[PDB]
Amino acid sequence: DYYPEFSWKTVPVAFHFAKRNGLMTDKELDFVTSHSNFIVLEKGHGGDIRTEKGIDNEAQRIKDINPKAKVVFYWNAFLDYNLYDAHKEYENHKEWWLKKLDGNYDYKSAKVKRYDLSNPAFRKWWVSIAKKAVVDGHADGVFMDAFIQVINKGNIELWGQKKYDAIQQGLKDLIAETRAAIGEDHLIVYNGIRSIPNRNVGNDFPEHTDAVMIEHFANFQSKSKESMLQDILEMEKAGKTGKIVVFKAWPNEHSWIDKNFMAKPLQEKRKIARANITFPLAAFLAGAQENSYFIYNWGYRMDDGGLEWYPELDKSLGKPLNEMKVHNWELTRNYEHASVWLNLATKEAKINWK
Repeated sequence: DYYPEFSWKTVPVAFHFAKRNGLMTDKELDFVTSHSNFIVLEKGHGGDIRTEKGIDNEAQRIKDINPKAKVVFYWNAFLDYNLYDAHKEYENHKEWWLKKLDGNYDYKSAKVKRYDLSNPAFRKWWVSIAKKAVVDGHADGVFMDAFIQVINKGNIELWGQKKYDAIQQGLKDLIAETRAAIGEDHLIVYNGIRSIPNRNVGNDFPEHTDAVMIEHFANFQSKSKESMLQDILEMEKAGKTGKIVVFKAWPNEHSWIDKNFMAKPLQEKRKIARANITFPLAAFLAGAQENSYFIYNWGYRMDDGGLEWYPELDKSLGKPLNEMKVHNWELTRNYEHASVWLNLATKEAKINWK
């Protein structure tokens, strides 16, 4: 089967995390495989064996428990992280490194270079890494991250228009070349839906991709009611084209960068998360389509609330009965066993479980 087995029986959920200190325990695998068929493993998963072996070994372990699970290999399309065996290879190929207008190498940060996507020799190497993980490995697909950072028009000042345009085209080529490499049986997830006032990014790379991520629902620069509505409409729109949608939600704008939140004891972080799931969950359910997935936590480490559970995610949901309705800032949706209502302007919400 191509897509992960989807069901409306309960709220469809996915996982997106990395266990940075090692591979998952039998118990952690039981929890994850018992709750979802769709797992994206992040950079750094598996500990000091580095990401390729970490994700490959975890893919085996996941599908040993649940042969229907789809395990996706994270591979940033723009940033060179020292978390992969591949990093050592990239360091050995200065000839590819992205240079800025001023002749200096383009760094996002001191330890994270940015790729020159307009260099086909680099792209061939980049694809080979994803190809090895997916075709000659246990991953079922690749998660291509950082599209939003590639298209950022601030890059024009650093690269010039000509190089910027070539890099935007190089991104599309990277996707096409990735699809040609992994074939038609494997998945490509990409991170691109981002609703920011006057700078919205939608499902703008649909041709060769299967899943689109909504990373910042009701958080970061996407907190306005305009951006929240756009995010929900983009999930509905993308799901209607047949895409998988990953709806990444957050507990009342708290995250791993919110140190006031991260400083609280776990029992308190868990009381906050439990108390604030209704609004993002109702938003998800308002526009959710087939193959839409809900992720609710405060980070991308496994321990960032990734393995927390909530009673709302055990309740019977059933198939949608109508399309999402929009009455100004109020959104509603009906399911066989649930009626959804929320107000984007007041951030209040109500799920009536039947």
